[PDB]
Amino acid sequence: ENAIKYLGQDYEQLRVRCLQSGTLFRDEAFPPVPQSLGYKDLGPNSSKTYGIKWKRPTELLSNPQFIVDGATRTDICQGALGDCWLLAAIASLTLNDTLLHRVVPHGQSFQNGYAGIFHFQLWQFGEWVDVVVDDLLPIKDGKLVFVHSAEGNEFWSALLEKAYAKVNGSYEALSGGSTSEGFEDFTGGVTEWYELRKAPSDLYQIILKALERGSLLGCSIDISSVLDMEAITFKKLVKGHAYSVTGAKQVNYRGQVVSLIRMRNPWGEVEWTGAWSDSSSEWNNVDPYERDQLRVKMEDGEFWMSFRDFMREFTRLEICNLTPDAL
Ligand SMILES: *[C@@](O)(C(=O)NC1CC1)[C@H](C[C@@H]1CCCNC1=O)NC(=O)[C@H](CC1CCCCC1)NC(=O)c1cc2ccccc2o1
Ligand SMILES: [Ca+2]
Ligand SMILES: [Ca+2]
Repeated sequence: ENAIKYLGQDYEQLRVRCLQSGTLFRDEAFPPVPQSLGYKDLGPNSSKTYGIKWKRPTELLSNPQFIVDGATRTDICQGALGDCWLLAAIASLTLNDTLLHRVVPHGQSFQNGYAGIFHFQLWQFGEWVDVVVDDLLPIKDGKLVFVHSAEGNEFWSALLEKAYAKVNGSYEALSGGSTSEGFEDFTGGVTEWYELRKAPSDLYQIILKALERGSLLGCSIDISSVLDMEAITFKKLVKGHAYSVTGAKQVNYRGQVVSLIRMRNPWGEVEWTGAWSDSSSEWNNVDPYERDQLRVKMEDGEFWMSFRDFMREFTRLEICNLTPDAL
């Protein structure tokens, strides 16, 4: 019920100590040094680390905020790191309000009570643990190098990504991964995998129920070989790339009931251009209320597809349920 302290570090104790001492926390466990960034691609002498510096948000802007207009999936915009699986897990997590509020302790701020330390809860090896970080973040050309919010002064997702790097020993360790790991590390649940070509006839209903329960869902397109990793298709889907599944709804359309599914590219941009895409003409033949409820004309990485097209274009689905045997 109460989280174990990762590496014995006590968030409240350290915060109060720094606050009374008039100093900012510096994390001995995960210091702002090259090793923290990485070892090969992000290694000490890699050109990928050119110009990277470590700065706290308070050393960057005037009024840095932890959470702005809520901690939501639009705050998850991938940086220069191969951790799409993890960022898709975070975006999916934001749809489960209870779990989101466990992983991200709200009420942390850069104002009252600030001592340069933040904390997060992660499910690790069968137990919840509390991971602290200092708020030094990798910056290049004045901007965050890795994950960032669409809101430039919002830092909760950057700090959560840093905490996850910390438990993995470096940012580079997060490059290339499996969405199921992030889902489970944020929920304590277990993921079931679906091969779309061989799915049960009621997969759409399974997806609806799972989204309703607050389960976490993701999807992806298989790669044919190494060199079509991250290939962008003609209709602007990305292969070998973790997407969050963020919604589903049936609408009346041309005399039939059509099932739609909504998903989000953790890039926060580059979307499907086919039927039910933000600017597609299908929305012209949908009820004006349902159109207003579902359709958002915004280059934000999130878009709708018909379930038929979803089944045609994507290859895999993952569903991470918290209590799969007790619904
Ligand atoms: C994401 O698409 C991503 O982060 N994209 C932004 C960088 C542009 C990554 C890209 C991947 C990262 C490593 C370097 N080159 C790449 O193409 N894609 C993955 O991480 C991919 C996601 C999974 C999610 C669920 C099934 C589909 C694929 N996973 C891997 O590439 C991967 C996973 C894994 C597990 C163990 C060992 C290696 C390994 O690689
Ligand atoms: Ca926000
Ligand atoms: Ca969109």
